[PDB]
Amino acid sequence: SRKFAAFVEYLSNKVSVYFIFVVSVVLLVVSTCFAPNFYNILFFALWALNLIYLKFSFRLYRGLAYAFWLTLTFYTSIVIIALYIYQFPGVSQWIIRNTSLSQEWLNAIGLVDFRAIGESGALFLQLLAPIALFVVTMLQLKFFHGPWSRATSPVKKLHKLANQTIELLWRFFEVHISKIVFVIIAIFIANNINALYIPLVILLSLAICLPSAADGIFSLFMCAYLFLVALSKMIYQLDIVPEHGNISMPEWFGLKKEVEGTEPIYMLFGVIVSIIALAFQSIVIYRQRHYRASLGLPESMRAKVFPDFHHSHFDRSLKNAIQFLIDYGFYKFGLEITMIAIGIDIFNRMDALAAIQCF
Repeated sequence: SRKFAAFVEYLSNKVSVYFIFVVSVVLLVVSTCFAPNFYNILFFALWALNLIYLKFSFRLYRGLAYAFWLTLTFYTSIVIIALYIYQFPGVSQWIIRNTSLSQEWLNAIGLVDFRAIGESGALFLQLLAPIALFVVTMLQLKFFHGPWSRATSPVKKLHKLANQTIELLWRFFEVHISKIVFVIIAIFIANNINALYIPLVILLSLAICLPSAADGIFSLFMCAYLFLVALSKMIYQLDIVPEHGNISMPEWFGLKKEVEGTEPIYMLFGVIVSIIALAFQSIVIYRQRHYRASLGLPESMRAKVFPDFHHSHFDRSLKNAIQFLIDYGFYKFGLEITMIAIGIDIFNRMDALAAIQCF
């Protein structure tokens, strides 16, 4: 009884504070897993813009969250009405008679009559998912937008160990999430050696060359470029666009026309994964700053992973040795580890760049 009330309250608060991730992921699903339609493109663009604005400053994102949610729900309602009223024989005939909009443009923008196509399940998704986003938004508004704003305004042994593990994991994240996001972005962009991401390699190299310092502005520009490249791929997959002999312009430039019917998420999976990784990096930064401010911990504590443990106390037990590793192992053996990286790279290359790296 009392425990049931405890779970009710705790999970209600947790849902109210975590439902932003749920709405973001469901909007990503409805804006990447259906089709390259112009309203879908603007859904995805608004989602990426929201994530970028969050990455800019949590203060501004929190201040403008309410207006963003109203704009999102209003526009998704409007597009739902437009799509529903278009899905008709008579009304579509009236639209093609008066609006004088060509069939290919009218399909590319998104308003295409599936009754002529006959694919009913696609229409069921085309309705459910947008009104799914609508009900999710209205369930965010007037329900948790208050409690979430209040939260962001500034088995007992099992519970204690759970809290400790969460704290240590989030410290590990606040210290190595930049490395993790750089790793995933570079793995993707190595899987795609096209010409369209050359600014992204240049800007990622600039970010890694001088990270931490000068805030995370370079992360902002690279997230913006990821949004721009994903938008460009969306436009190219959309039908309005018109278009040494082994490779042609688009596939060398990476902005190629995929097979029709393929889901846009498939050939932009890595792009959205990198976007989510950048957002996760930003929210880790913001939440760790919030927790350290609530506990009165300055930015100096962010350098260490185990602040209560000093590297001179590693020899008392093996757990202290593991903590010393995780904390300052690189700080002590950076030269050795970087020569390890040099050797592995040379073993992976055997070439002229390997020769200069060998020098």
